[PDB]
Amino acid sequence: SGFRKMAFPSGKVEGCMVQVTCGTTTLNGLWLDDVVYCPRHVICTSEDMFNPNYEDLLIRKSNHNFLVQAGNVQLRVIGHSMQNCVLKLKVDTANPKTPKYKFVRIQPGQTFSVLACYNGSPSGVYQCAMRPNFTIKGSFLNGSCGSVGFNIDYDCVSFCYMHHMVLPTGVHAGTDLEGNFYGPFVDRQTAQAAGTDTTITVNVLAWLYAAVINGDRWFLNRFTTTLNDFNLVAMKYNYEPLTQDHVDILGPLSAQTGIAVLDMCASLKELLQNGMNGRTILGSALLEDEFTPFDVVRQCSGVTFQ
Amino acid sequence: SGFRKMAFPSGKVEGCMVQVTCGTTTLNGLWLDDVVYCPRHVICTSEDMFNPNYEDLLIRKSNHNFLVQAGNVQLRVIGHSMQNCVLKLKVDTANPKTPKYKFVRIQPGQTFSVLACYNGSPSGVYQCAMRPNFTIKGSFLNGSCGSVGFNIDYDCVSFCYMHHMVLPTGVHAGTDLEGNFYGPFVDRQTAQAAGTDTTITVNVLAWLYAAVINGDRWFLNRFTTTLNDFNLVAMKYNYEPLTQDHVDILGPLSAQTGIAVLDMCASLKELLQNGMNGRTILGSALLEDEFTPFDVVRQCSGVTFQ
Ligand SMILES: *C(=N)[C@H](C[C@@H]1CCNC1=O)NC(=O)[C@@H]1[C@@H]2[C@H](CN1C(=O)[C@@H](NC(=O)C(F)(F)F)C(C)(C)C)C2(C)C
Ligand SMILES: *C(=N)[C@H](C[C@@H]1CCNC1=O)NC(=O)[C@@H]1[C@@H]2[C@H](CN1C(=O)[C@@H](NC(=O)C(F)(F)F)C(C)(C)C)C2(C)C
Repeated sequence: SGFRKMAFPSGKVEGCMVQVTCGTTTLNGLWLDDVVYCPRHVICTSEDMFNPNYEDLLIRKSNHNFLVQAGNVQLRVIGHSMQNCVLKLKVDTANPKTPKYKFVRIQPGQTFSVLACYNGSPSGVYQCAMRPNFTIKGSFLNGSCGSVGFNIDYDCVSFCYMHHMVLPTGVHAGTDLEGNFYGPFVDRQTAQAAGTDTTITVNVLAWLYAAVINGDRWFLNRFTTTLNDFNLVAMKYNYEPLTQDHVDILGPLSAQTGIAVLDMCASLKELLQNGMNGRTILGSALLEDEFTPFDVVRQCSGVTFQ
Repeated sequence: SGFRKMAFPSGKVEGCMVQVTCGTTTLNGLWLDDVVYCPRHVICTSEDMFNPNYEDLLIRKSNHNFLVQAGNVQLRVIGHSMQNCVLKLKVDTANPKTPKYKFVRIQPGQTFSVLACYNGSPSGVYQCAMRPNFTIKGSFLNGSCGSVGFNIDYDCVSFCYMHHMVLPTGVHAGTDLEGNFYGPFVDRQTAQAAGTDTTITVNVLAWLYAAVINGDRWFLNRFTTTLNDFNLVAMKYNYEPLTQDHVDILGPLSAQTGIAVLDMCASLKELLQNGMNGRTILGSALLEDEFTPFDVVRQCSGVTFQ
């Protein structure tokens, strides 16, 4: 009963957040085993930010220059290295709260939870999607860098995002946990803009299945369509092309509801061409594209985590 | 930058969730110090549900009849009692992860985070409001009872909701942690319906301030209004009356933005009378009423928790 934007429980990630200070710059780090991962611009002064030479700035730091705090406890740094846009600080204490974890690089259209943090302390949790233009629509303030995005699978935390910056129009950009940016962005205070975004078609379809499961069925029409003819219509509305891989991922929801994917595609086609006529779907007056097929299955089936 | 529906970090509550089984009925419980709190209908069979005599059903239970599991560890029950609609099971082990906490009864219009759980294991977290008709718009499945709602203030978890049932139209009903229902509902499988709901005016105003803070300002008009004349208009649109207490609670946001509350009221008046004309505010095509003034301040100022 009901359908909500739902984040993963954040406790396993909360137990990994620390504060990292270098000079007067402070941000968040992620403490897993005996390594703290954080954005490399912790080593920048305000003026370094416009054209930083991170390798040069790091040459002039030693271990003791990094103040790492886990709650009230300072963690002694005993080694450091740079990997793309992330700093790795080896500390002399392994985090006893380290969960089973993976570093993953997610694909555009996939979702994750963000644990927004300031000064190593958690503020809140929310769900995001990696947009097709490789930005995310987050909520971040000064000092939020190093906050991470993640998914959970049973007991395993898959970390997929570390926060680095905000772009014009207010969308956000960051890296995977190997320090490689999503998209064509750099960690430098320089003129940068997101490309034009697109609507994540497979997710809109997932959310229409969630509507059917939850009893909101008014938009279901009596037609079908071919994949080619659907994509011709969707392209005009700045929807991303629907692939056979997308069709296959929708299979569980199609099987559960008894509505063929291409039938749902015909109903979406009508919504795009005619609008929703003042009506809502699952309480929204716009079509929602930040629920994946798995998000819908997980919420409508009550999948839990260890 | 950005504005999202944001839940509190759930870790402090995750460390309190357990599974409670009596006979063949299983639901979630909340383990604080040496007491487990859970919905009393854990003691009901399926047929007991329609007209249960909870006092009679509990007479025929003893401590050993309650199987309480915290992960892989069974907790021995050494005492039990009923308080309104909640069962309290004394166990022989105090929860070492008990946070500082309070039991509070919230008022209609206030928000909280829900940690949805199944079989004592967390599934996800989302933000809800206590509706003026004393229901909540949650997302719950079979076995979700005993999931709790809460707010956090620094290090203190204020528990305010325990989940018990779903009503027609799919809205949800439950109790405070003293077992007293919000609203005129009973924990019995009998014909019950929520009263007509109303829109939480002070929260819509809070969210318009959040829009201004985040740069979405198109709806700001050049007028003001009196409190009386605003409430005459709002009443027609099923908005709850705006009180002086509400005006006072909006004061921090008014001071931050330099927009007097009654000026924002004039802009809301225009939105109600004319609509949004295809435009969005903070990405939504409807006016949002499940952010409190404090929710907005907490998100736009980066308040963290210990
Ligand atoms: C990390 N704590 C912050 C997070 C920012 C701050 C406000 N909202 C956020 O998401 N990261 C930064 O301040 C980064 C950082 C230098 C400057 N910066 C920016 O986000 C700037 N953006 C850009 O320069 C642009 F447009 F290219 F993205 C700023 C103008 C300050 C918003 C570095 C190393 C990129
Ligand atoms: C607790 N695990 C469930 C949570 C429900 C289940 C599906 N979605 C939810 O939120 N609680 C119940 O099943 C409660 C419980 C008996 C029956 N019940 C209901 O929610 C029923 N609702 C009502 O009878 C009504 F309309 F009055 F609310 C049901 C028809 C099964 C949905 C008790 C003790 C009320």
